[PDB]
Amino acid sequence: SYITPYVPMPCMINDTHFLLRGPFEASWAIKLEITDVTTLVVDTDNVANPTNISKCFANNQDERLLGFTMEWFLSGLEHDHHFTPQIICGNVSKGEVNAQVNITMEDHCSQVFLKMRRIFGVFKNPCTSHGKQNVLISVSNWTNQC
Ligand SMILES: *[C@@H]1O[C@H](CO)[C@@H](O)[C@H](O)[C@H]1NC(C)=O
Ligand SMILES: *[C@@H]1O[C@H](CO)[C@@H](O)[C@H](O)[C@H]1NC(C)=O
Ligand SMILES: *[C@@H]1O[C@H](CO)[C@@H](O)[C@H](O)[C@H]1NC(C)=O
Repeated sequence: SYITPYVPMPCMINDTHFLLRGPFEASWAIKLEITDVTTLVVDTDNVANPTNISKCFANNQDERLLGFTMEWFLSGLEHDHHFTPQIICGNVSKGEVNAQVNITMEDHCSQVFLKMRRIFGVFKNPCTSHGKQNVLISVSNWTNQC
């Protein structure tokens, strides 16, 4: 198989906060926050799916590298046709997160949890408890958190 060079540096803050530092020691990092807080609402222009979630990082600088990193992150989930979480892009210029990933479905939550447990290791399972669950994806600055 082919080996991608755009592998981030993972670092887990806590059971609900995770960072993927951009490859080659980038000055940025993808921030992943597991939270039941809904910040975004369906709009005619912001609906996305796993296949074009990269379009939630359009106005960002080094958008190519961001797309490569998100591609690495979603390997094994985007190819799955039974992994259909609602994804809402956000207006980063208005202070909103880059993407909101609806993981309310027990199976979608389970898939995301297992991918992140392969990446970061053991942490609290968010799908045990029911109710709304989201993964907020944003781009933050690297301040040597780890
Ligand atoms: C996890 O880390 C974030 C970021 O530092 C912090 O704001 C939050 O309070 C922490 N959450 C818990 C459950 O301690
Ligand atoms: C992603 O593709 C779907 C159709 O497959 C479309 O509805 C949506 O607008 C696309 N996402 C973006 C951000 O353009
Ligand atoms: C997430 O999905 C659930 C059911 O699939 C739905 O009730 C909820 O409204 C969705 N979130 C948003 C912001 O639409």
